[PDB]
Amino acid sequence: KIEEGKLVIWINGLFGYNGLAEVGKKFEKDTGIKVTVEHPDKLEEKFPQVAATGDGPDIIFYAHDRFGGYAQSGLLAEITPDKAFQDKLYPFTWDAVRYNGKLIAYPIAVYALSLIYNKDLLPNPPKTWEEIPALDKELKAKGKSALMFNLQEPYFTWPLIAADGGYAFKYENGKYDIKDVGVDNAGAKAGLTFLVDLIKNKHMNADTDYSIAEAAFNKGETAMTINGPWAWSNIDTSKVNYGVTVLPTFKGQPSKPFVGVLSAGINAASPNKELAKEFLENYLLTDEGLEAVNKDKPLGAVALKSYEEELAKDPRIAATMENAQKGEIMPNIPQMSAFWYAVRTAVINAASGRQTVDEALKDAQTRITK
Repeated sequence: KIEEGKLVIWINGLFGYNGLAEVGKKFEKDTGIKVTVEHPDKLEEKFPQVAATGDGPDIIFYAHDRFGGYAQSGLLAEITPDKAFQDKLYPFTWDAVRYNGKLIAYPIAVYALSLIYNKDLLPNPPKTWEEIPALDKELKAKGKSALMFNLQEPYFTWPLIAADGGYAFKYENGKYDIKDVGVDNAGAKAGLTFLVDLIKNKHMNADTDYSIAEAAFNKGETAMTINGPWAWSNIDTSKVNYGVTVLPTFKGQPSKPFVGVLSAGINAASPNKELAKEFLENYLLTDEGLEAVNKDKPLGAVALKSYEEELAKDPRIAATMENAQKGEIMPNIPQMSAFWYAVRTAVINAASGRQTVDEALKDAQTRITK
């Protein structure tokens, strides 16, 4: 039986748990209720096991995807924020924590890819994907490349494939329709064709992965890369003066990166649901609460409007939120498993020449809607 009268919180060690513990100390000073923060190893596997038996922490911090299967198994309590509180967070973040039409977690941090560029090689980054080939030719005259990013994972190539019309699943009535998949439509084909053309024209290499691109950008060999907030800390500022901006448009449409959110859910078996709501809404999700966590380990962009407006003074964060608002919420349904593997295979096969773009996407589409 989860202990009544206190709050136990589980979060991954990658986040600012020491800072969250500080918010917990404030809560105890105001209410007399003790808050304990833990970061167990293999948390994503441990929570489902303990919660299934009605045990575990009162609050669990994870990724919203994010397949609805903590929610699918009913491990999370439906949350009850009033309208005044809902108005305090960006609308799209609430969509990220809704499963089958019901809110099952509080959005904390917001993640989306952005365009990272070297200010010394490219003082003015391209606003369009279409101008990259010409830019690469000019930079290659100096032994540099225009753009290098991970082409092995769909997460990184999706922004371009979705720009002119591609999408995972149609979202209607706070619910995903697995019968309407947008992987082989005109937009997706146009985007993947452009990516493949970049490779056939030698502007990019099909074998480029995360580490190769990161090293290239860090050594000043490439003018641009595409990555998320998690990568900023590893950029070699002793060699590179970088900027972060909105992703380029394709066919005049904004690139649409998948948008993810760090979410805080309440254990369906907790006898402290009201205390948990009080802590999350009135302590953590306040300018003071987020700052405490942020000062420990930066969150990047956040769902709370008032604090994001403050954080946005950092152009890298401003860019992250701009791309997030133009992006596609990452679906949290079980069918997403099929999407990731099918699209990964399609992009790899199209880039390698093993399959044409049209056939690669048709096969992925057919596999997903199976």
